[PDB]
Amino acid sequence: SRLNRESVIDAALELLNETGIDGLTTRKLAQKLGIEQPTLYWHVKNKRALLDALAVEILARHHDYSLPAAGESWQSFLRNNAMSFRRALLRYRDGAKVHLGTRPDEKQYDTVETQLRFMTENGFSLRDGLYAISAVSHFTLGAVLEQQEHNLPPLLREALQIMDSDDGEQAFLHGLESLIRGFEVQLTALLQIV
Amino acid sequence: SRLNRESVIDAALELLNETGIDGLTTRKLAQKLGIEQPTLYWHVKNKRALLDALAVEILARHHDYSLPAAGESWQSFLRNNAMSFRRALLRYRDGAKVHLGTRPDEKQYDTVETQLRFMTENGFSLRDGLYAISAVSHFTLGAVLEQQEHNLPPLLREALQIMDSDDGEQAFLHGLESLIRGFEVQLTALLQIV
Repeated sequence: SRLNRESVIDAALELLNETGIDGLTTRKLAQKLGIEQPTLYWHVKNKRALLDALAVEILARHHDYSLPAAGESWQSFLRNNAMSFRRALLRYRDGAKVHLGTRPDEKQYDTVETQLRFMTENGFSLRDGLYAISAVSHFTLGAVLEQQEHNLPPLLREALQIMDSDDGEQAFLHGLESLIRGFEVQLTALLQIV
Repeated sequence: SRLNRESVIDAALELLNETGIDGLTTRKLAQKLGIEQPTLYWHVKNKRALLDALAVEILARHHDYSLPAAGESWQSFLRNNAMSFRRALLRYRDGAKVHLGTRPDEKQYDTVETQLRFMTENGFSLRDGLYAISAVSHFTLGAVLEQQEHNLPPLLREALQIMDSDDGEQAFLHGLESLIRGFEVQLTALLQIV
């Protein structure tokens, strides 16, 4: 009903959009829900617990492309996986920061495992496959963060105007392709001086 | 002497390491300096002003490879530039977060301009050159952030052990190379279906 995981999180995500990750207090959460702080405490011990639940919920609820489809190329996977992660992180104010601050839940563990098994199955060593998975996450996280926080040099007047027109998807997608291709030339490289 | 840009910043960076970007208050800064809050206020109007000064100072003081060397390849530049940015951001607790939250200073503007002029001079369109500069920054920022904030699946026991041994430099450098190579195949691509 009013106080159970379901509503507590719905209300939390909603509150998150209203005041950001910093303005988010168990105090104001209690008020939004319309209950006394100790009633809330019983269900949510503190902000850390709250954020932890929001992070996994943000992903589960919106990172629909967390795991690959049988018969899909690793390139398509990493690409689609990165887009879904970005969109998921962008759905909520400070989403990226909420993610960044949470220690990976076991839901994420079986997820990474699968993805990693996938990469290895594509001729990727555990090391390089993990590196790839990480480079993609790192780059996606950095892009979303930059995007969520946000006299003139001539060239920049032009460059800037390309950032000021689109919402940063193009630049991300382009960078994404360059990232993926870097892995391609690496995989196909084997024991060569590539 | 005690209250001037010099010391105020030295003390701020030092305080930053002690309590992070969140624990950093003008109140505790005043106390560290040994003065009354209004005395401080005269020199630093607020936390935002403080952070702004710390961001540029963090970069100027430690991002020694901000601009290219005459006769250097764009690959070498982006690589060295990314490493210097990462090291700079890692010098101080929450360095990446301090950077993320600051609107680019004009020092950064002439810097980006130059770098952008460099890329164009290497056959890079303003668009793609900016994309490259951004992908590198985005990825570097994401890596440092992940690094600054931080039952077991079989494969992950191995993968994890490669993260748990090194400090994340290898994974970054590897990802960096894959990023740069993606740009190479793009530049050399021209009007081709690459």
